[PDB]
Amino acid sequence: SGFRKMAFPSGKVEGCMVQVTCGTTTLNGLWLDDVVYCPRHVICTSEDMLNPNYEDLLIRKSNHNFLVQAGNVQLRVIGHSMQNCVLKLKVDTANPKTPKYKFVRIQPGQTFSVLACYNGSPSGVYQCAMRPNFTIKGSFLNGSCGSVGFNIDYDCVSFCYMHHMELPTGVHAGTDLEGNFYGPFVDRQTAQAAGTDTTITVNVLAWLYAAVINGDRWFLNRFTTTLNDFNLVAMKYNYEPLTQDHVDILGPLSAQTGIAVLDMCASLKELLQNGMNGRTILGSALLEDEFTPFDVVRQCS
Amino acid sequence: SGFRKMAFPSGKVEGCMVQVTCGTTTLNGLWLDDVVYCPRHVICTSEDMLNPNYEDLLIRKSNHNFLVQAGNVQLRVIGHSMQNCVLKLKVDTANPKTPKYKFVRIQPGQTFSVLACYNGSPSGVYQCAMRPNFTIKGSFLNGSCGSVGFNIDYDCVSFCYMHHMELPTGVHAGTDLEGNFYGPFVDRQTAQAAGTDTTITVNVLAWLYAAVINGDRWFLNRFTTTLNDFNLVAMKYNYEPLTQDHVDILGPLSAQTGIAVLDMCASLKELLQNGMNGRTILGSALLEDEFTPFDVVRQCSGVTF
Ligand SMILES: CN(C)CC(=O)NC[C@@]1(C(=O)Nc2cncc3ccccc23)CCOc2ccc(Cl)cc21
Ligand SMILES: CN(C)CC(=O)NC[C@@]1(C(=O)Nc2cncc3ccccc23)CCOc2ccc(Cl)cc21
Repeated sequence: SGFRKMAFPSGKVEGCMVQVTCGTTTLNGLWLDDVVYCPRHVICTSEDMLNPNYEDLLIRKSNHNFLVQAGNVQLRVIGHSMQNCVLKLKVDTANPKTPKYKFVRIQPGQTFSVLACYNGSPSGVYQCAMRPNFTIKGSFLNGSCGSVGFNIDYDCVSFCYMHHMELPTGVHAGTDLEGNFYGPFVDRQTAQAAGTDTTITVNVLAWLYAAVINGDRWFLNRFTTTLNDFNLVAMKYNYEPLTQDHVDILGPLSAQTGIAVLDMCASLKELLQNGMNGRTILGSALLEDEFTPFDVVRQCS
Repeated sequence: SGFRKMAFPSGKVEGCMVQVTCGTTTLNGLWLDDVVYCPRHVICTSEDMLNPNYEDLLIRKSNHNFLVQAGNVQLRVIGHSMQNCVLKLKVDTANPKTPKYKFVRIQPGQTFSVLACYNGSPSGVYQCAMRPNFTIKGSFLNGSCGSVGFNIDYDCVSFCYMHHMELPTGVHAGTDLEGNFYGPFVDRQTAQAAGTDTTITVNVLAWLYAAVINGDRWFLNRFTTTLNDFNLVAMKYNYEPLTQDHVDILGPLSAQTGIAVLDMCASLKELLQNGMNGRTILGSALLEDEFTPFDVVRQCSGVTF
């Protein structure tokens, strides 16, 4: 019993964190096999932040301009290349702690663990989700760039995020491990803003199923709803549309609790209309949307 | 920016998790140097748990009855002893991944990271607080026993908790690494209940300071209060008493934000008597009490391990 926001154990990623220094800039790198991945903005100066020409800046760099430190050991850079917004520094040593890994690009609503790092040293691990507006609500200070987001499948680390920047509202933007930004963001200091964020409806429903599995039933009602009527209501509360894919995804939790998805949707509509009235669900006074249907099943069963 | 419930990096503890099997029971063990620590209830059967005489049950066990597995490698048990509610299995191999460590007993209100394990394999890490009623609001399924709670100070792991059981309300009970239970709990299948819990006041204040550091100031007011008047109001809402020690520990956050501790106490008093009024603090509609003043400073300044 109990339901917590739970991150994956970070050990497999900790053994991959290194410090990358280029001139006066120091950030984090991910050392896998003989390659160190890091945000390409590490090559930028104060004059190259508004409109950097990364191809032009990178061509002017030599391998010895990149200082890579793994623990108290300096790694030797023997090559450098850019893949989208990620810099790939070929090093002369394969990381002996390289876990079984994959690079995966995730979709909004997906969750992942973040290992926040400074100077190539892990500071903390937390859980978050890719917001529908493609930002993440992280906890990151200056120097956290290059910190990664991941999930673990048995003994395989799926890297899904690398931190690049903080937007004016305090939310965070980054890329997958192929350097493709999530969202319409660019690695420039040009005015950028996160779009209006919405609540991840399928995740709220999964969390209501987690509450039922944990014995919390006060919010259930005798009603059901059509999928279209639910979306019409949910949209008015800035909730993401619930698709038939989402309804299908919730099938196993629906079977386990005996509450049809559209029956749970009617409970969610009622919660949106009434609020909680001094009550809580799984220790929260707000509807939680950073647990996926997969997270709920994993944590409960 | 941002404020998250953040656990310590779990790597140093992951390299210590092993699976301990005794008869039909399988749970987790903590392998440090040449000793595997685990809950002594691993030696119990269904009948035993009802009224166990652990000295009597343990004397009947031989070293070969305990199957210890570290990864896909079986460790050899060469001795066994009991220290309070923890079983200590001496093994022939010292854990090469043993970090710098200490065993520490924490106080209620102190937070720690839990590495939840099943079959000696880490499944997740979460941060929690030792409740004033000595339970933890954890997330554990059957097989999680032996999972540990820890903090990190520089490169030293301080082990503070080992999971033993789940109470009828779904909250959790366990011991320090010396086998002493936190709270009035015993390791037996008998009627036990968590006492009425209270809110960790010093932690709520620390979290209000974290909200201010992050730009959330709506709850601040022009008022201050005496420590005694605040404690009188705190008693009413089932909040823990705020001591002068707590006021002192909040000193650095008070200096950083420019809000005296008793000034923040007057904000907390108003939040208690009047509520949030539809507003949230750090994305929460409830006052969060599972961040200590040290956690807030560590997160808002970026301390690394
Ligand atoms: C040193 N400087 C030349 C480069 C640099 O490190 N820039 C990093 C920077 C950025 O967003 N950094 C940060 C990241 N996460 C959390 C933060 C919390 C507080 C302050 C900064 C934070 C700052 C300037 O705005 C941009 C704009 C585009 C991009 Cl991709 C990055 C950035
Ligand atoms: C029965 N026994 C030989 C094996 C066993 O399962 N013992 C463990 C047990 C216990 O509390 N287990 C659990 C721990 N954490 C989370 C759980 C979630 C769901 C179900 C069980 C959970 C079972 C119940 O009763 C007691 C009572 C005293 C103590 Cl110290 C332990 C136990």
